[PDB]
Amino acid sequence: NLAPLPPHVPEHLVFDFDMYNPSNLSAGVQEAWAVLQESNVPDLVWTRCNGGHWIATRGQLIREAYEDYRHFSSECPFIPREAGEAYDFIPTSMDPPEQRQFRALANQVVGMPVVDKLENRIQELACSLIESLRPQGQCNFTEDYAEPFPIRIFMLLAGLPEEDIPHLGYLTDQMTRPDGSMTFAEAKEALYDYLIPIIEQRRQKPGTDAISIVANGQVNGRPITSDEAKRMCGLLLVGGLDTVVNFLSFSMEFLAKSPEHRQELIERPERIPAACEELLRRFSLVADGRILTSDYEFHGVQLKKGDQILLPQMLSGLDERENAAPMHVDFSRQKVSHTTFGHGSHLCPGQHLARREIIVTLKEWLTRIPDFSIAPGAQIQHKSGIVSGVQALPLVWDPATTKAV
Ligand code: HEM
Ligand SMILES: CC1(C)[C@@H]2CC[C@@]1(C)C(=O)C2
Ligand SMILES: [K+]
Ligand SMILES: [K+]
Repeated sequence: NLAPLPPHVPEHLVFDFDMYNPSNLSAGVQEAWAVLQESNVPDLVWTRCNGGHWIATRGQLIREAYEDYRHFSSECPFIPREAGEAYDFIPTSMDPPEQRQFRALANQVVGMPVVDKLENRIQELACSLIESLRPQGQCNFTEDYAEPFPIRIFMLLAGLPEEDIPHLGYLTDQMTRPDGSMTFAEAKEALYDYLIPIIEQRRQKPGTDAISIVANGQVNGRPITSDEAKRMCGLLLVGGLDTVVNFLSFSMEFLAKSPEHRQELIERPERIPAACEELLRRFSLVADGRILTSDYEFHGVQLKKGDQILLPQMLSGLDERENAAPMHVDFSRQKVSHTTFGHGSHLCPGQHLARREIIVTLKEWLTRIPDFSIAPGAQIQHKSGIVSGVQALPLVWDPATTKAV
């Protein structure tokens, strides 16, 4: 459904892209977003979908906008406006200078010290999961590996019972790829409602887990509050449950379709980190945005105070003006340009955990199950949203071609 074009928005710039159901979805979700970068399309368009908002279609604009928090505020970062307005997660709903004291804390609970401490656990789980599936000669990758591998590590990191995963994952899905069953507002409130007693408990009896660290944390050297803690913990939950999960599925689908790429990594495993970066570019999956703080002309376009602008992190790296042949996966790409983990002061702090989980997955899978394919006839469907994803991924393989390692 199309919202009436506001008086200030030039009609020639109208491109009715729907970020939650793009027209060319069947071609692939990155492919469907890439329609915004065909030859006839401007750098900055207005869609009347989802309440009406701007979309920057090119990496140069996306980067510039994320650097300029003065004009492009985090305070309303989701589309539609209702979701953006209800979105009060910490730190991402705050701009500098206010954001900063909270980000230091959030950066602590997922940073490299934490990851290295988890390295053994991550290793064991991946190998455990994969070795289980190996003689079976088949799996649904989304539920057999893509979900349980990162989620179990996160739940472990957070100190939360795995029993809760189906609920918490439903809530997170609705915030990024809504069913229609919940508003972002509703799902956010439910996640907050879950966390409240848990935070009170961790404050009374301080522990070593991510939630204890936040809940007992200090900001600017002063006591974080219960409300502040809730707002920060909920966001970590979203990060921990709905990013790597989805990226893993884009990567494995591709690897399942590309024997030559799998061979590359089988023969020269030392390339796996590079392959990781390139997959992060090619199958980049996040797209949120900002809200105009005041009337502002940006690349010859008059933006009005209150306007929302989608600034798709996904698109920077698929921009042919950043990467030649951007839809080709080249593990030896010399300059792998992307903004997959964001750009500007909100740049992802969990990226180290993401890379670790990615590289470990690539390394343990190809070592044990080097030869696999998509189940015959399966027509893989993607889903689009704040964070895009893969609906289902049935893999098959011959057990006789595997290695117990
Ligand atoms: C492939 C995996 C991931 C991708 C592609 C990704 C992407 C992003 C992007 C694009 C942003 C910026 C959002 C904005 O500017 O509005 C962001 C921020 C953030 N991410 Fe990641 N993320 C991933 C994994 C994770 C994980 C595993 C965690 C935590 C366990 C996490 C936690 C966070 C947090 C807390 C922020 C907010 C930082 C701030 O606002 O200062 N992310 N991420
Ligand atoms: C857009 C994000 C990936 C980033 C971390 C989780 C997420 C959904 C947010 O709300 C901020
Ligand atoms: K107009
Ligand atoms: K808000």
